[PDB]
Amino acid sequence: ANRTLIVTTILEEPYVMYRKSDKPLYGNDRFEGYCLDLLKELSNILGFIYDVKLVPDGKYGAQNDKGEWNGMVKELIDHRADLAVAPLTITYVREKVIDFSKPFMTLGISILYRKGTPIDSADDLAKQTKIEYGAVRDGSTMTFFKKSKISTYEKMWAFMSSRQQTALVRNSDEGIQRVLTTDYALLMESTSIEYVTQRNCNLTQIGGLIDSKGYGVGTPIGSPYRDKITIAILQLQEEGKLHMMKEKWWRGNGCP
Ligand SMILES: N[C@@H](CCC(=O)O)C(=O)O
Repeated sequence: ANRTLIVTTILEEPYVMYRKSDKPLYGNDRFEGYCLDLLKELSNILGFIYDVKLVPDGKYGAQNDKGEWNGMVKELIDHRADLAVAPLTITYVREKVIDFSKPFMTLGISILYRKGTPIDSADDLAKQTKIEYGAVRDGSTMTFFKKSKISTYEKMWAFMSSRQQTALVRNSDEGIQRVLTTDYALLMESTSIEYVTQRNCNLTQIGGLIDSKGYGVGTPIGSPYRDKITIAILQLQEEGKLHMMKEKWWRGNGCP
């Protein structure tokens, strides 16, 4: 039998979530969401079973001062996992160190805040001094600001970096709590904003999308699965299955 593939992933609504049950769940049965459905589809097409393992450090992945990576990216580089099936953003810096599939979903960074302010854009947000802002530590939004040569974004990075202890949150859930409970705006991917703002009517997107990019399945460089995965993703795309999966996990339809 084909060796069981090790899948690195991360908890993120509605991509990967704990299933609610009144009875014990083990292994993969503990999880549900868009990425679990994607895995079910991909594994059918490619002919494997798999073992879902949450990334031990709970990070997506970024490189430090010394050039060392962490998170799911590190798991792939170190061949601790065969695949990363998660909302893993396809970026230039990452693509140099792992092999991504073609994208299964598109998105862009935008702003999540409460309602009622005159802040209408990143420019507004960077200029004002009332509201703090940041991003998930060691994810692609953080790295976007870190690498930016756009003046407003350079300022925003200097600010986030200066206030890193507080401004850079552990995960999206903690960032949402910080938005709700303090004067803080979260720089968050638009698909995640879409999800949360249709469920919590106290939240809103501010401004438009600041960039445009995709989520892809990650594999270690040289993986024999990456191209097979790309082909499977395109099949699912063309068959309308990716669209259906998005409708299943995002619907409805929740706030004015
Ligand atoms: N999808 C991002 C994590 C979320 C974010 O950075 O806003 C990543 O792959 O690193």
